[PDB]
Parts: sequence; C-alpha cells; structure tokens
Amino acid sequence: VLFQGPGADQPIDADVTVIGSGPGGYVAAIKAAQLGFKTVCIEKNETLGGTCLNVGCIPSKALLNNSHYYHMAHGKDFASRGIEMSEVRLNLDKMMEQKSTAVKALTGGIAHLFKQNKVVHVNGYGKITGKNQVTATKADGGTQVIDTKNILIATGSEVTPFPGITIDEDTIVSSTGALSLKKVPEKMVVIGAGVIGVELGSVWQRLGADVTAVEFLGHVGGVGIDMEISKNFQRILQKQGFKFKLNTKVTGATKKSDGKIDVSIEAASGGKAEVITCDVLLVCIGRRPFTKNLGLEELGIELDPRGRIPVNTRFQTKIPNIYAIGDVVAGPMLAHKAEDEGIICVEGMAGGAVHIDYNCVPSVIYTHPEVAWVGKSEEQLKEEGIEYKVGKFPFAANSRAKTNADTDGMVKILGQKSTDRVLGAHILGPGAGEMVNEAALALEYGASCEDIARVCHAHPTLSEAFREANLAASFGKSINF
Amino acid sequence: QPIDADVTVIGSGPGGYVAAIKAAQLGFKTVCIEKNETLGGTCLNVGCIPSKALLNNSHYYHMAHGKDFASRGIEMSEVRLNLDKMMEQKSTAVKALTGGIAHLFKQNKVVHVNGYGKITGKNQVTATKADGGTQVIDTKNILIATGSEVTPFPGITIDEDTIVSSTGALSLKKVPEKMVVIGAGVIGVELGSVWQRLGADVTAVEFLGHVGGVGIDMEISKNFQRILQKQGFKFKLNTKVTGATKKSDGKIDVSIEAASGGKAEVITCDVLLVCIGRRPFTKNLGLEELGIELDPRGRIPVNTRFQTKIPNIYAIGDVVAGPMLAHKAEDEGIICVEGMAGGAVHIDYNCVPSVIYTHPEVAWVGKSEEQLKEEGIEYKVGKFPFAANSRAKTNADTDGMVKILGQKSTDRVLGAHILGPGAGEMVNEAALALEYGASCEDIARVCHAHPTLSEAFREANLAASFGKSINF
Ligand SMILES: Cc1cc2nc3c(=O)[nH]c(=O)nc-3n(C[C@H](O)[C@H](O)[C@H](O)COP(=O)(O)OP(=O)(O)OC[C@H]3O[C@@H](n4cnc5c(N)ncnc54)[C@H](O)[C@@H]3O)c2cc1C
Ligand SMILES: Cc1cc2nc3c(=O)[nH]c(=O)nc-3n(C[C@H](O)[C@H](O)[C@H](O)COP(=O)(O)OP(=O)(O)OC[C@H]3O[C@@H](n4cnc5c(N)ncnc54)[C@H](O)[C@@H]3O)c2cc1C
Repeated sequence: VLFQGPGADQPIDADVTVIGSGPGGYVAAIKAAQLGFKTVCIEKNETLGGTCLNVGCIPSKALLNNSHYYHMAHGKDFASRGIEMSEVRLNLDKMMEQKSTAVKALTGGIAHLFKQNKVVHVNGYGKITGKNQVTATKADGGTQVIDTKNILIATGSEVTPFPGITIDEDTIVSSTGALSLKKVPEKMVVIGAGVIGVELGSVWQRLGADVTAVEFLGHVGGVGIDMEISKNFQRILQKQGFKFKLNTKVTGATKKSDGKIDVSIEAASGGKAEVITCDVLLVCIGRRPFTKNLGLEELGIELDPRGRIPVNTRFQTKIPNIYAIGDVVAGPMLAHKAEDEGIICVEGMAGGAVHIDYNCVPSVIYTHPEVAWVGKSEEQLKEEGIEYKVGKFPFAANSRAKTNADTDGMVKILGQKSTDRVLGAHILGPGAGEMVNEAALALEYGASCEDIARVCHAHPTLSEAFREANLAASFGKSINF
Repeated sequence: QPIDADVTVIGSGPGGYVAAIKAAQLGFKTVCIEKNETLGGTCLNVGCIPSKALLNNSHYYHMAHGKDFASRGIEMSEVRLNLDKMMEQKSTAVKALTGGIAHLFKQNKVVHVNGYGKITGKNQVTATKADGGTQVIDTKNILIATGSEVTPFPGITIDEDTIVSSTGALSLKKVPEKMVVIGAGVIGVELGSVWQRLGADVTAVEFLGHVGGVGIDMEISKNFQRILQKQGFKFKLNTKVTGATKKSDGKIDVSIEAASGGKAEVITCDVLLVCIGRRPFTKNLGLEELGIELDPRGRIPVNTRFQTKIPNIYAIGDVVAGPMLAHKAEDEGIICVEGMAGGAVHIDYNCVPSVIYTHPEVAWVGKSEEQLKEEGIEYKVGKFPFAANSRAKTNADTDGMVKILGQKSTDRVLGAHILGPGAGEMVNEAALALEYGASCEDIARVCHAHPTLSEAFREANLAASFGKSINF
C-alpha cells in the first residue's frame, strides 16, 4: 500500500501529490502528511532524496571531511601536535566506501520517514495528465493514475551541458563522476569556479591532484558572494596549491590518443590563446531546472527564459491548484531553500500565510577554510543606495582558532548607520558553516550589531569572532583586536 | 613618582584585562596591576587555553591511533606520541595569546604595573614588586578582579609532583600509567579524558551521583557518562575520599568509601589529580582594613553596578557570585566600566552558556529539567538525535542529541542542552535565542543551512513546538 512499485497500477486518490523526492519534495510530503493531507510522493529514481542526498550535498561533504583529515595527517599539522607517523597513505576505495555508507543510511532514512508518516511512495516517472491528475509510468511499462486535489512540482535540477564537450563520466565528468573517481588524477581541470567546482577541486587537490579551475567571470564562489571575501578566499586557496584562470573562456576540449585531454582556452574578452592538458576534465558551469516530459506545455504552463516554472508568493503556478518549489523555480538553488519553500507551500495549502525572505537564506562553502554568508553584500548595499558601516575581526586574534592553530580568515559584519541593524554577515574561516546560522537567527528578529555584541558567547569559541565583529561595527572597536 | 588614574584594575584575567581595555576605550585613564610574570590570568596561563589545546591534540591523537582515520581510508603504519612536542604546541599558543594581551594594553594605552597590588586607601593602590620596590597609584575608582585559586582537599597536600592540581596535570612530563581524579566536574572530566586518550588508566572519584558539575541536566549527564565509559574512562560516583598517602616507592594510596557509607577500599595510582573546586582569591588585598567583609564562601558582596559597600571600589569575575567562567568575568568587567561611565548595567546569568570540551562536547544554557521541576514550571520537551542529522552522519560522528525545554503557555524556550559534535559553537545560537526571548516555533522557522549540525537545534525546537520533527 505505502509503496506502489512495478505491478501496482490501481488508481489512487490523494489530497496532495508531490512530484520529486529531493530536499524540497520529500520534506513537503512529510509535512503535508503531518498536516493531515492524504499525501503521495512520486520519484522516478531507485532511491529517495534527490540531488542533494544521492549526488550532491552529502557525498561531497563526506569527501571534503575525509580529504581534510588526510591533508592534516599527510602534511605538517599532526606532526606539529606531537602525533608522529612513519607512512601516511591514501586508500581511496576505503574513503569512497565511507561516503557511500552515509548516503545509503540517509536514503534509507527517508523511506522510513515516509512509512512512519503514512506517505504513499509511488516509484515511477510522473506526468501531469489533467488539472487534477498525475500519471506515473513505472519501470515495467505499467502506468498508475492518481486523482488529486493539489499537485506539487518538485522535479529539481540537472547539470548544465557545455556545447562541444561531451560528459561521459569517464575522463570528462560532471560533479557526479567527480564524486566517484577510481583514482586520484595526476592533473585535473575544472570548468567553473562556482561553489561546486571549488569544493570538488579542493578535494582532489588535497588527495594529490594538480588542479586548475577555469572561470569566465572575475571571481570565485558563484553569485552573490561578497567581493572582498571572494578575493581573500581565492588568495588562500591559491596558497594551498589551487590554481585559477579567471576571466577565461574554454573554446573546446579534445580527448587525445594517449588518453589525456587538451583544453583550449582564451581570454574572455578575446586574445591570448593557449592549451592546457589534464587527465580528468570536470565540467560544472552550472545547473538548470528539470521539467522534462512533465506535461507543462499541454497544460499551458510556460517556462521563463531560464527554464524555471513561474510561481506567485504562495508558490502557485498559473493554474491555481498546481504548485512548484525548489530548484525548479527562481531563487538560490540550495537544499535548505527548497525545504523551506516546500514547508510553507503546504502550510499555505492548509490555509496559513505564506512568506519567505530569500535575503535570510544562508550560503555555505565547505572547503577549509569554510565560507558562509547571509543577508546583503557590500556590492548589494551600494547598489541599493544603503548607508552602512563595517565591522571586522580576524580569526588570528580568536582564542579557539589560535589554540587549534587554525587561523585563516575573518568575520565581516555590515550594519545600517542609522539603526545599527545587522544587514549582512560574511564569514571566511573555520566553522563558518555552523556560525552563519547564529546570524540567520539574528536577521529574523531584525537584531542590531549591539544586540549580538552583548550576548554572552562562550569562551573560548570561534563564535566570539562573530561577537567581536558585531562589537566593532556597533562601537567602532573590538576588544581583542 | 606615584601615578594618577581614573580606573585601577587589580588582576589581568578575562575580567580584569577586558575591563581595563574597555575602560581605556571609554576614555578613562587606566592602570592594570598583575603580580604574575604574564598577563591573562587563570584562563590563559593555566586554564581554558592550555586545557583546550591538550583536548584538541589528544583527540586527534586518538583519531589517528585508533580506528577512525583507518575507516576513512587514511592508513598509517605506526602512530606514536611525542608528548614533549604536544606540550610544546600547547605552550606556543599560551605564549602567543599572553603576548597579544600585552600588545592590546599598549594599543589602547593601558598602563601595565607589575607587582602585588594592595588597596592602601579609599583612592589608592600600592603595588609591591618581587624585589620589594613599590609603585603607588592614586586613583578615582578601584576594580577588584583578583580571580580564583584551587580549592584544597583537607588532609591531602598538593605538591604538583605526584599529587597535582589542574596546573600540574596540564604539564605532566610523561603519561602516567595510572591516574586518579578527585572530582568529576568539568575540569576533572576534561583533564581525565586528555590523559585517558594519551594512554593512562584513568578513574574519577566523585561524591555526588553524576558527572559534569553543578547545573548540568541529569539526563544529559547520565548519557554523557555512559559514552565516556565506553571510551574507557572509569567512574566511582557516590564515593568519598578519606585520604591519600605518598608512599616510599613514589606511588599513591587513595582510601575511598561509599558516600552514604559502608564500602571502604584502597586503590593505587602514579598521579593524583585534585580538582574538587575553585574559590575566590582576595588574599592580602587590604579588604579587612577597609571593612569590606566577605560572604561565607569567600566572595566579595556587590550591588547591581558591581560596587562593594565602598561605592568607588568594585569587584567582578571569579571573586564574586555567579558562574565561575571566563566569558562571565569578561562581560561583568565590560558592564562594570560602562556603569562607571553612567550607563546601564545588565547581565542575565540564565543566558550564560556552559561548555565541556570533551569529545563528544557538552553545552547548555538556560534551565535544566531539575530546575524547572524545582521552580514548579510546566514545560514540554523536544529532542533530536545527531544520528538523524545529515552533517553528523556524513562525518560519521553521531553521538548524542539536542534537548529543548519550552514552556507550554507561550512556547518560550527555557533551556537548551546539547550533547554531541559542535555543541560548544552551537550553544551560542542558543544563547542568542534566550536573550531575545525566542519561542520554539521562532527557531523552527529560521532557515538553517543544509547540511549543518545546527539543523538538530532547529529540529529539536520544531519537536518542542509542533510536537513532531521532520527528519525524526
Ligand atoms: C555536487 C553538488 C553538491 C551540492 N552541495 C550542496 C550543499 O552543500 N548545500 C545545499 O544547500 N545545496 C547543495 N547542492 C544543491 C542541492 O542539491 C539542490 O539545491 C537541491 O537538491 C534541490 O532540491 P530539489 O528538491 O528542488 O531538487 P532535487 O534534489 O534535484 O530533486 C528532484 C527529484 O525529482 C526527481 N524527478 C524529477 N522529475 C520527476 C518526474 N517527472 N517524476 C518523478 N520524479 C522526478 C528527480 O529524480 C529528483 O530526485 C549541491 C548540488 C550538487 C550537484
Ligand atoms: C583547568 C581550568 C580550565 C578552565 N576552562 C575554562 C573554559 O573552558 N571556559 C571558561 O569560561 N572558563 C574556564 N575556566 C575558568 C576561568 O579560568 C575563570 O573563570 C576565569 O579565569 C576567571 O577570570 P578572572 O578575571 O575573574 O580571574 P583570574 O583568571 O583567576 O585572574 C585573576 C588575576 O589576578 C592576579 N592577582 C590576584 N590577586 C592579585 C593582586 N593582589 N595583585 C595583583 N594581581 C593579582 C592573579 O595573578 C590573576 O592573574 C577554567 C579554569 C581552570 C582552572
């Protein structure tokens, strides 16, 4: 009953039918059921959890965590602490095994949650075949009809192809292939210095690869990142041995007879042609919304120029009982963003108000040092004509950072001059990912820099750097710098 | 020859050195007196800093020497400890941070006087240096920040040789074969875990029935203890120590008994760590002559502006009432001097977090279940295990849980308790929430980054508020 796979083709009735089981979809489904809706979730893949769990957040963070420790052991760090070891060697198969084990546990967990919450799991490819009907096509060619009051589209995203370069997940890989390489490549080129590219590039660099990232734009870290932070982040990555060719376009790539790959590059403006060679080519220039064979055209739901499904503030499409959330709509393509849209969408179905402020959605980069931010950047505030003041504190002056001998980076706070209201928080260094959530909480209340400065932060913690940066923004000076 | 000052601070610990810096920033002509060779007080020289350094290093030693690194494909033939080098890393951090305080004094034009300060007048402090020389400071206000010392155990003499305090324990020259810890408070658990990791056979003896000191939630404490025992950390709770004898062969015989009575036995060790507590330090400060009396526990009584009975003489930090913690002393120092300048003075000890930097970490802020029951407060509970958290699972580090206590009428968060990875950093999000008077629903609806440990804090709140979490 709760699983409808091949062979199960009796028509189903539902209040809410969710197409896709990624962060957006599976949370939306669970919450809908918790709200009392008779809920169905359709997923075409063999496991639940979507991009994030299966080929995304989870496997990438696993390799980042493991490769960092490998670097700590293989390099100078452990030695400096009195931990002496004759021969540190990499066992990639074992490392990959740890990653796969985490993915499997968490995928299995979602299935248990569906079952615990009485969510009907339909395994097949969903297509909307009426304003109140979805048809699922299963692996054996069977079909199953779901008559449903509301439809929630959460069909997610796919890798953006590069014209003339064919991804084969052999020597020319996407992020998916890069997460499962069978050996450390001697030399790797990364097309795209966004978050995904920097993370995967750093991983293989740690494990011994000679890595170069090529980026068309003039900075690293994707859209919205504060420029000062991005520049400082880059300089740090470069000192680690991570090379960058910014303001550069790739004109093509050729797989040679000897197995290597020749990448042809040029200045983005034009000029200065040259070729660079590698063993593995990682193509990650972006991701785009996925809606293939969903039945949108027949319904008359037109996509925007970038392939997104247009929705209103209640996440309704142009057909009022059909909704869309997550990577398939506008906004930051992030897991927690998809999740929050899913929750409030179904809360709206149940009659509640629906509001989300994308300015309060944090971004994190899980390199070492980490990068994290929430709210506005300096570029944004200038663009919007907002008058602000700046507070900074370096981690070199933080007691927990100094003690751990892990002291790259800084916290930067942006406050409004008139009211001292916190407008943006930008963290480069250890613990950025956890710390930005303290800032997100502050933004929710419209807290001041003084507010945070006067909160008793535990000593010694990395969070004290956040306290001190706010104090500097508010009072003009910190205590410890 | 005498110095004139607006504010004279006696002691350079977290309370004193921050108070001095701030006073100078506020425009007060400021002097700080320190009797020790370096600045930074207990926390920097023999406290927080050296202890966290050894906790960090011994944790990584355990990861390399044990199973963890192997499971992640990080293979190592023979991992060995170089204790002299590990101690060196510790000392290097202490030295860098003590020096940093000296630079901060200079940067903010704080005058540093080296000697033993004694109050010699309502408006005068005299510092006597080691060679007997004196430096007199005539001053408008006096800020007492003289901190704390170790509480001795009666009948047992500490010599920092085989019977050590926390100071001696932080600098042992070799891993003791067998070590006994008197006191299972925070300091005792932290130092014991360090040496257990480095190869010592460690047993902690505690008179009370739980570990982690006062104020810790009982459920949390019991779960913390069980995890520590599986690591190999042994405990004798509800046990009293009756004495210890320094033997001829250099070893130590500790006599113990059931706390209620009726189970005498003796156990032997190579090193005995005595950490049953700390107490306020005010020795030879000139208080008696002034008529400033101490309370029964040795603290200086102060009012809401931290004034003693003599209104221009103040006291903050470990020498007064409240939690004996570094960040507490720091905040008291700041608001004390803000008050001198005429401003408001506020600290809420219910919003002061506590952290234990073992692995797993422990952290809490606000009220425990035992406190809420004592006070007759009706509350609801929300829990979320790190086993169901995505970042914890991805890192393969899944011990423990977050527990949120909320009041039923208003959904106000009353207490947060964290056992597991990242607890120390995470409690600061919780401190902000309590200071703002957050509801459990508030936190549940804040967008936390995925995947992060903080999501367990979000989910625990959702459970307290809505009754159910999403991922558990
Ligand atoms: C390497 C990589 C690392 C990343 N790291 C992070 C990170 O650290 N933090 C973060 O926030 N984000 C991260 N992301 C982004 C995150 O994965 C996405 O934002 C998120 O997965 C989008 O959630 P979703 O529910 O909208 O879509 P998806 O996760 O893409 O899920 C869509 C689901 O719908 C299925 N589906 C599609 N169409 C149909 C159909 N017609 N019928 C049935 N099923 C269908 C798909 O099979 C898929 O499972 C990362 C992404 C990548 C590639
Ligand atoms: C092993 C250990 C670990 C700890 N870990 C932590 C932790 O992780 N987090 C936390 O918050 N707290 C921790 N603490 C507690 C912390 O050290 C204290 O709460 C804090 O140091 C108190 O600050 P203070 O300014 O009030 O006093 P103190 O730090 O004790 O400084 C007092 C200063 O005054 C000097 N002095 C005293 N009398 C005079 C005099 N008459 N004239 C001149 N100078 C004088 C003293 O030499 C000293 O330097 C730990 C303590 C110990 C022992």
